[PDB]
Amino acid sequence: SGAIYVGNYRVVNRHLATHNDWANLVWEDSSRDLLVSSTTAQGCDTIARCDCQTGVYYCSSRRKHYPVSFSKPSLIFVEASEYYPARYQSHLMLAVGHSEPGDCGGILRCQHGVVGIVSTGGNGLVGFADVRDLLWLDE
Ligand SMILES: COc1ccc(S(C)(=O)=O)cc1NC(=O)N1CCC[C@H](C(N)=O)C1
Ligand SMILES: [Zn+2]
Repeated sequence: SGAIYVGNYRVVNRHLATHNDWANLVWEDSSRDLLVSSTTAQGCDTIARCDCQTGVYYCSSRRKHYPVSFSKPSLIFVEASEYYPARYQSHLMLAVGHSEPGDCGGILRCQHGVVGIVSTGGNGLVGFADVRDLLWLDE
């Protein structure tokens, strides 16, 4: 679990969005596993606007932060789950690191701010949904 809070927006994994997120929907994209909902309270997370390929992510299944080197956002094949059929997920960045399904939502950050959130994983792999291209999150 986990979300990004910026301006009057809440960014979460689409597969973990609540009834309240859908009732206050701003934008969603199944191909990216992202959903954005509106908030009444102001948020203070900063979104990175950069091309960093290194950062630190929060891993809730270990209660720890780990440094990672990750690939540039791309279309990556993701096996079927209870949430989606087998498909290419877009804007996904992979790295070597520990992740379990419940780790989705953990923030990936570089020195410029929030890069994305955990969205996929594998055996010794962790995948992050990029949010740096969503320029409208800042206006
Ligand atoms: C952090 O997630 C995992 C971590 C580890 C593994 S495993 C035990 O196969 O190594 C599997 C996963 N599960 C995972 O990638 N997804 C399930 C939830 C929806 C995700 C999506 N964006 O399509 C896909
Ligand atoms: Zn950066």
